[PDB]
Amino acid sequence: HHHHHGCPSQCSCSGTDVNCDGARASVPAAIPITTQRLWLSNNQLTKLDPGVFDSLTQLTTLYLSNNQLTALPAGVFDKLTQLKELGLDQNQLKSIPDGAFARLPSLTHVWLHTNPWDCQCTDILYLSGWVAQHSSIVGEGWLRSWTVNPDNAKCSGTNTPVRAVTEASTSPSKC
Repeated sequence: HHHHHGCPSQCSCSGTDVNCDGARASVPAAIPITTQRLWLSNNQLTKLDPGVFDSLTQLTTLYLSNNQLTALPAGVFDKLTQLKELGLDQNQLKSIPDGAFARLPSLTHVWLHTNPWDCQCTDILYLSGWVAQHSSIVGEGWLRSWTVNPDNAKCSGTNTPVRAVTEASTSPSKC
């Protein structure tokens, strides 16, 4: 269509890219269901509505980096089965809900660094096992600077890698 495109206010859209980075506290409504790449980085997010992404089944890239996310809701990524890139770095996450990445078989780039992962608490063990089993996709940087480095998901206060934590060192009382 001549000089006509199909976009959330304060975001910029082109093709199936939706750039909502840096608009500032909640995920905008009416992100098109055909969206393949979604930037939600550099906003004010401290939580997500459960189900917020459930209609965006064609997503291949999702950036949530550099928010202040304190927790993710269980199942929040369950519908994003075509996701290849998932950015969660530079947030305030202490653990990942059990099973959160289980339905994401196509991941090739995952960013988890610069979060205060709480490795003494029982709830770290899903993430510890996941990183240990998917080490070749956990990294840092972008394009020319992309480098895999699974030890950059680090335990707050000791800087030990999250993937080295096993059940016998954790305690429910530290949650």
